[PDB]
Amino acid sequence: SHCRLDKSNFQQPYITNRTFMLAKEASLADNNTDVRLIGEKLFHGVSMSERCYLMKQVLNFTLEEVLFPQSDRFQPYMQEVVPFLARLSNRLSTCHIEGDDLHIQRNVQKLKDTVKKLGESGEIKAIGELDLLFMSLRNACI
Amino acid sequence: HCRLDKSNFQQPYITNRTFMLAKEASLADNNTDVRLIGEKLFHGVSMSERCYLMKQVLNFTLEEVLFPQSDRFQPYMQEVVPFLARLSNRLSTCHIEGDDLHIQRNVQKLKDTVKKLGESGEIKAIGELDLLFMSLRNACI
Repeated sequence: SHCRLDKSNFQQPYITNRTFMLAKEASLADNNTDVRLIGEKLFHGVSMSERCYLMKQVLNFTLEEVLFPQSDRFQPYMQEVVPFLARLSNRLSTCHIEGDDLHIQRNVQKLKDTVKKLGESGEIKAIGELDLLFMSLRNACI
Repeated sequence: HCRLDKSNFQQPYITNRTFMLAKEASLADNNTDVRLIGEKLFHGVSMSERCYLMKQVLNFTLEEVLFPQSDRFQPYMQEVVPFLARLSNRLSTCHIEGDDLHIQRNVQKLKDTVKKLGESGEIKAIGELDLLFMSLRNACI
């Protein structure tokens, strides 16, 4: 199936506010001012029709290796945002692209590598960038 | 430098109305069409430059989009614009250290997209006012 998310997923003020507030709080705990996770490099070579699928991979990675491990932290917003993002992941579940995703895998791997290079603060940074994740999912999938 | 007091964003009513205004305008905008506010807007922009970046976007949107559409999208527009104008007023002349070229270039892209699309460009911009509001908050508080 084609990866996509109705725009209504990103137009509700309550959860959108919680998401941005969680990002702000985490960013205040992130001192890595030299690294950006969601940016040009992540999308390099990815065509518009594959962006949502790319974001699906970034989302699932962020859920499994960042948000879940940090799920009991950044209370109480974390506990409201995680279920929201997980539902989006579930909606995208198993959707795919009809083309080769080798370039997408490489771009995601670099993001994963960057988070590990940063260690714990890598996870903190990812949470601090939930605002960019939110906007990237919306922009690539609606 | 650019910054805004937390109090300025502790407005649940206006937040909800901003999202309603964005939803309404979004109805007339093709969702799968090009976007305006996103990661690309922040390309090469440090965290300390974000509020200044959003200030540019906020002012462009107010003067080139909202004011011109100030009589449409009632009754949402009539409440949101005054609020956004106040914030613009608060950010008066606040700026950054040296060389904002990368910032202006990123903003130029958003501006070109809106202008090339004419009226539809304005509608698209209003449809993304929710992202503008949230981005401004996180970049300036």
